[PDB]
Amino acid sequence: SLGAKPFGEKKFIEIKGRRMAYIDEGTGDPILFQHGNPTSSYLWRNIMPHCAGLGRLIACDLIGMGDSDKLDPSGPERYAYAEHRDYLDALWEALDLGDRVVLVVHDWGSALGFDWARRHRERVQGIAYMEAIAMPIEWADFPEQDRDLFQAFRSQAGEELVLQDNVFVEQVLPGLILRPLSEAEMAAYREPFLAAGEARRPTLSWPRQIPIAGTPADVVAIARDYAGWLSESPIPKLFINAEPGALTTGRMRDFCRTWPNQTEITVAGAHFIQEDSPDEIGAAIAAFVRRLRPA
Ligand SMILES: [Br-]
Ligand SMILES: [Br-]
Ligand SMILES: [Mg+2]
Ligand SMILES: [Mg+2]
Ligand SMILES: [Mg+2]
Repeated sequence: SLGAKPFGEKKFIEIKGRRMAYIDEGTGDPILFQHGNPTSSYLWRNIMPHCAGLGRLIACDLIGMGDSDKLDPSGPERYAYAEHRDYLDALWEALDLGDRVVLVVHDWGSALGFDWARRHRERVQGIAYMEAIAMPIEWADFPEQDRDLFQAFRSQAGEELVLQDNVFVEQVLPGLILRPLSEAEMAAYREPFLAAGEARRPTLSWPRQIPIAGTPADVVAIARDYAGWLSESPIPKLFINAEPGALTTGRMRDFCRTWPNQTEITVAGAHFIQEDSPDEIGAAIAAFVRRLRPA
């Protein structure tokens, strides 16, 4: 169902001097849900229930996001993709996941998840993805409605737009959910970013990492690697498509449809589809896991 309550209480693990937060409920092989920008584990609160009894349900909060500690010093060079990966690789190692992990990913959680899978292919039982960064793109592939705003985040205007005005949280987030959110839901997303300044840096560093028109070259190279790999991987996949969707449309959606051993469903939503169609998403993920783990 819909609802504002979180799925569980956060547990914490020390990673490289910082405390990282995550939800971890149940037992069994892991079903790992990874949020992206400007969200946290809260994104999956109404989807995880569908997998009750199917595995150890885990949702990690990326460094500087959700209830995971903020990095200090922080500034323009902080919270880039490689730094997020360094922290997340360590947390996932610390979680003792074993070799039958089902990844459920979104946005930057998909770039991080796809990259981890390419590097630990034998430990990945299945991948469910939605509104993902499945390959490097061009501006022509970016949703028309926010193209100018995202070019702005990537310019020097970003510090004012995000560190001062918190536009990713206050405007982009609700602007890409079809239904109006309650105050409690909005409060959950605003919480890690209530403070003006560096506390909001993760939500500005992220759009500056999207692999568009070849920049930043480093993330473009990483996405090219996992795109090439996924397009050829026999690992079972669940493509949770969205209408109208946002990122995974046009060229990128056509490319994802060429991926092998994949099942697809379409749900109503723009980018943060978990807020619009949680039960349809959860049900398909549960059906996918039951197929992968015949009881
Ligand atoms: Br972003
Ligand atoms: Br570059
Ligand atoms: Mg500490
Ligand atoms: Mg906090
Ligand atoms: Mg398009």
